[PDB]
Amino acid sequence: CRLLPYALHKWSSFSSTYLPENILVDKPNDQSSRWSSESNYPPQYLILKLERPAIVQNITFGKYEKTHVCNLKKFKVFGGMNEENMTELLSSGLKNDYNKETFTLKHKIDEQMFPCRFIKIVPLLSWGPSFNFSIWYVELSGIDDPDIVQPCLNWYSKYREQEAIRLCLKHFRQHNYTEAFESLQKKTKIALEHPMLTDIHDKLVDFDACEELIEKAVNDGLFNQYISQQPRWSQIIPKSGDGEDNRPGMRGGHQMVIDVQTETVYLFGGWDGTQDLADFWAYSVKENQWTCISRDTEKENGPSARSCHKMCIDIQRRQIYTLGRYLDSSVRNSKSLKSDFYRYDIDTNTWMLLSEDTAADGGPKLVFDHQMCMDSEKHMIYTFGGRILTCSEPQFSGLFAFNCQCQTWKLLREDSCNAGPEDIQSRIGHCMLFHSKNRCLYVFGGQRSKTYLNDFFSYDVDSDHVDIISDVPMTGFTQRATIDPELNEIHVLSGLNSFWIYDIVRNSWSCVYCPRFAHQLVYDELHKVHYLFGGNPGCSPKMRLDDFWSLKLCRPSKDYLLRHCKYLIRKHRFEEHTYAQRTQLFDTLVNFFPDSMTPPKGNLVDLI
Amino acid sequence: CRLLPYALHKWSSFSSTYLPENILVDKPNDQSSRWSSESNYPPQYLILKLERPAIVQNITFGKYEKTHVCNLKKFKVFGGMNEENMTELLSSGLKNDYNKETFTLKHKIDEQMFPCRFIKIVPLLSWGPSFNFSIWYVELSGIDDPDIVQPCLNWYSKYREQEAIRLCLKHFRQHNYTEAFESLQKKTKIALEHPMLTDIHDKLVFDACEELIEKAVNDGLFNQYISQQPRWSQIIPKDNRPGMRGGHQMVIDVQTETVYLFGGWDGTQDLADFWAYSVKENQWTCISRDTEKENGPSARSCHKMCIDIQRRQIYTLGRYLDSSVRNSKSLKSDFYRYDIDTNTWMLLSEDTAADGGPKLVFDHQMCMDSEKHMIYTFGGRILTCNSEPQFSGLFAFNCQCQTWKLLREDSCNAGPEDIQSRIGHCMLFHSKNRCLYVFGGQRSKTYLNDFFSYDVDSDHVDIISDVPMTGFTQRATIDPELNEIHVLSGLSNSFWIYDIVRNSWSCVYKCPRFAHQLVYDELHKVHYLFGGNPCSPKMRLDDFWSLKLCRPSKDYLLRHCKYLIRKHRFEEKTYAQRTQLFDTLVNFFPDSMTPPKGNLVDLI
Repeated sequence: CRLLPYALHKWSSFSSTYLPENILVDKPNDQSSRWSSESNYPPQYLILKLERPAIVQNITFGKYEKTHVCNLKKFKVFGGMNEENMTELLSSGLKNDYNKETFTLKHKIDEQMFPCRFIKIVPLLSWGPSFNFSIWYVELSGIDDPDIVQPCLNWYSKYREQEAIRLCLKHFRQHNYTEAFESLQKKTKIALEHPMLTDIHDKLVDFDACEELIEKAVNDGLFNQYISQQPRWSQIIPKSGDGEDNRPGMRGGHQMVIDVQTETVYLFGGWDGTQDLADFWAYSVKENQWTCISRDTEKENGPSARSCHKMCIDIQRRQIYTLGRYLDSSVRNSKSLKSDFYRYDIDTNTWMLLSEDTAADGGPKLVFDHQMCMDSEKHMIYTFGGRILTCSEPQFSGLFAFNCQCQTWKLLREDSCNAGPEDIQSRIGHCMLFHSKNRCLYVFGGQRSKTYLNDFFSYDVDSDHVDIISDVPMTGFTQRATIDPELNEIHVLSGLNSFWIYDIVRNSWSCVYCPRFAHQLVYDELHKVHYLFGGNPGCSPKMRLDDFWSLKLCRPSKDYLLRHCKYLIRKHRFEEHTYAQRTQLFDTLVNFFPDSMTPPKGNLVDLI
Repeated sequence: CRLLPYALHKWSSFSSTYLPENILVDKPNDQSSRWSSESNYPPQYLILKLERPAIVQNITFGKYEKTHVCNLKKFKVFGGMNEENMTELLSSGLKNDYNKETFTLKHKIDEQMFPCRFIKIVPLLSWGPSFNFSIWYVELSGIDDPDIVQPCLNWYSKYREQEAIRLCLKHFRQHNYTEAFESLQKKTKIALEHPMLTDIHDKLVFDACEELIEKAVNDGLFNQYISQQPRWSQIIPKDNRPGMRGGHQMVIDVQTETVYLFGGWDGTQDLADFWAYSVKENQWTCISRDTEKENGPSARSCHKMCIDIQRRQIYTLGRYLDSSVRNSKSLKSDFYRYDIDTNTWMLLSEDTAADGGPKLVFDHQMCMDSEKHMIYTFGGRILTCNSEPQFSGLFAFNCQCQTWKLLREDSCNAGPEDIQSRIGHCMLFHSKNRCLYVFGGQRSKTYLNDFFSYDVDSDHVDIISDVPMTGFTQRATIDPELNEIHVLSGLSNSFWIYDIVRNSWSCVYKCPRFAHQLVYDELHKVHYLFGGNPCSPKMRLDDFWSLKLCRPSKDYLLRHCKYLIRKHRFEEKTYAQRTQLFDTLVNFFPDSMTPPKGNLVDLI
């Protein structure tokens, strides 16, 4: 990080006694030792040239002894080996104080360092809006050693040459001027694309056999990304005083999870606005019939009436684990605050008290509005967040973990708000989902003491490492989330109903779309169906609703894409310069594959 | 200055291994080398104790090697030699950046230096509201040499003792416990009241006593009290009346007690009518229907002009011309002079630009100084025949030598003695200070909220500011007698006053119009508002008002004091009533001359 000497290459404009060269001297005790633009307008750039090309990492700015209006409230910096090929590096803003601020300029693209020779500083807005821009002293720091600058420049030149070679090869294939060009590209053995596309190209040179290759693409889910680049609402009517007796009653804040393997859903607990509910009901996806497992599980040695609790299920063990009970000061007491934890078997239909109090066994205390997720592999029930109920400063439980194979509790992380190297901040009202495919416990949302937290991070269950993703979609009063391991996505529905989705690999949120509050949402990835039940409508203060809504994803299934490709192939097969026309279908099909392995998306004719 | 050694004294709370002692050592490479509050609640602070008492000037805050959420988005600093009582010194917020910062703590009362021994840092908000506060490294800089700190302590202790003795003497004289209490003052050689106040109190302790305070009141020492202490009156003329017009100009002669109006745009066409309305006669007398017929200017609007009381002469310069009629020959910077005494016009200069004066400008400002007979013109966007707009800078024309001189050219680089040209601003000449106060204005659609002053003799510019904001059609005028700048704004009616002595903006009286003309009077205190259109383009408002300020006056205050004295004398026909009356009257005197406020019993 040695200092990089520089010389004033060019100046858009300057004022009297404020020549640009004055930026070469760090004299804070002199107001005349600064550059000053002729006028405050967009074209006020300043191009500095380095003695030799270097990787500029940080730029240090100096200010007057006191606050000055002409200080750059907003500015931008560009770097380029040539005066024309300028790429932005920083768009921050200087302080109005006299502190010598140093900023870090973008000097790495795709985790590859890139050098620069010309640095263009373009002020955007002075602190004094009507005043001219001014720079007092700029110091450039970076790696000026040729042994470190030449290799990266050579690497970038080779990358550009490879890109040009790929573009020319694709152009030749499109025009099919001559196959010898391939041999010309084979001399370097650096232009060949992925063999997956090579098989299709060879098939082009067979017409009907390519479907087999497409099947492989379906097997590996290559088109999934394309599917991610691409809803249906349905209010289910229960199958036939049976208007409400055949279906669960109106409730809010209940719990429910969907059994993907059994294609069934379960509904327990809830609040109807008048009295807490303890009924347990089941629903089938194969029909609209609703069945009541038990109108009151309390008499069945099961959980009593409760609201704002949590419950998860394990498909492999076909188990249901429930924890949490929201209460009130009038109800809270020594024995009413015990962190009861219950386990239930669907095959045997037996309710038993797994633990009278988790806190006694070292587990989490009685927490309401917490989050729970059971690992599909190790059957570990991780519980996170939720204000601890007590009869003072609010307390939030940390990230615990339960052992289904050993019936033991442990504390993975505490409620540490100091933002340590590996620290997790407990919160309430958040959405936490265990991505089994990636094996990461993602979590977002929540309200730390009604602060409306928006931080998003992922924690590894096995590596015991927490990775911060964002110190994010729109925030609502109540939000529910569901996981899509097969598509590696998270679908979030906000309450009083915005719907947002994003891809784990891409890490880019987006919005893709019945007012319900404190409702319940479950999701089936194999069927690609979200079920939204219950909630609170939001004239009187107290209401209740019993909604039966289902949402089907708008994305096309892999089978649908395969059928479309087969139909496209058959369209040309029925009809059967000809090779060029036939290549259109192959080019269209190649678009379905991910861009990572696909050839360049640009054409030389378009570029020219 | 130099680094001031210090050690941890107290901490409200600390989380885990992040002990407060880590604040001592700077180490951005280590995250643990920091302090972190147990939680984010109002009672979260830290206290640092210096090795010995010292005058801390600046505090240096360290940072982590990378941006951190726990960084103090907002915080406060207090200083005090006893942790029991502390006084705030800084209130700012660290930026979420890895670069070390330093701030200047408020450690000065007037020109004095206040030393401290205990420094309390209380974080308020973190960049992540959920996350708790955390401080990485703090370094205290200042003067710790005893040769400087000790005299400051001696002075501050002496001042505290002086205040205490003044208060006790005030209590004694209020209660008249003893007549020898003045000996205590003799110990300090300082009296709780000024010599005039002491003499008045001795005399009063009423026919002749009244004159003693009357002389002081006539001395003008009560101006501050009067300032420390609304009367719209639409006046109609006694055929002989003006017409609807916007952008006109008008001036007031207090000695002649009249208002001269000229110019204006009535929507259909420009105007050249010159009228002279006499307040005493309430007659809107007509001077001319076309000044050009009398060797005057043409019919144009959006111009400026000043009035010379000692000469009864009007100088007019600058006019607004449409872009279509904008021609090089037609855009000459005209400059005319009118002799109201003889009612004869004269052309000072057909084109002041050639003579060295400002080019043709509109929406500029002008003022006059009869002491030197110097006319100063500032602001105004220069008109050019059909680029970046150019604004004329400060100028100065010799009313006697007939010569144009430039004082400060348009300089937007914010130099030590640079004045930024602007349009729509308010520039006023303070004769008592022989200076020009400039506030408000707009520059290339960017509203200017900077207030400054420029001495016409010392040629020195003093910036007074970097709360009327974005106030279009703001017309202001100065009152040297009251030393107050009164401003009235309008839509693109809010009214404001500015006290120069205390440098304070006060809100008073919080018809709708714009581009109106206002004239202020300092002798009769009668201010007239005319013109200003407010919807249709041809709509205009030409109602004539007699705006006035509803507040006491020096004569009114003197009359009230005399009435109170007469009432007290009549009541006279325990003598604490006279003391109470004297104390009540003392409130009229300024704070500096007045004795300490309050009473000892109020604190005991």
